[PDB]
Amino acid sequence: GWKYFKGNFYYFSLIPKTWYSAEQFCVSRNSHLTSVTSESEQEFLYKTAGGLIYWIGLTKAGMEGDWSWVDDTPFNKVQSVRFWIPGEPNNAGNNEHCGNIKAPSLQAWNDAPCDKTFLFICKRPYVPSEPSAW
Ligand SMILES: [Ca+2]
Repeated sequence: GWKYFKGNFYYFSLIPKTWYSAEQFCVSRNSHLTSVTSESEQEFLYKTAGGLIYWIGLTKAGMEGDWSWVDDTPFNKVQSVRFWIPGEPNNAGNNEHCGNIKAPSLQAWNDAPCDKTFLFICKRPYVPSEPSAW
């Protein structure tokens, strides 16, 4: 049930999990909760989400609480300001350290507490089966 888009496969879960349990599910399937690194990818993801809330690989790292991608893609702060819902991230009750796709729109992301359970989206690069490149 993996959907293909620009060199990556994506898994849209049918069962809700916490942020970390979802990530462990993704890792068990040789993947990670999805990063988002372009306008077209965000569009593909929110359009496919169809108005439902999915955890993505948005989470906090460093002492600052800078946002990051659990798949280790460097987070581009400047290029990602267009992807949050206006007023987000707002850190409601000082306890929101994970991120989901919420609004069916380009401005779509929200921070929520990591312990809430939602559907989730895993992402994995297409890697062709090919011999030793050494
Ligand atoms: Ca929020």
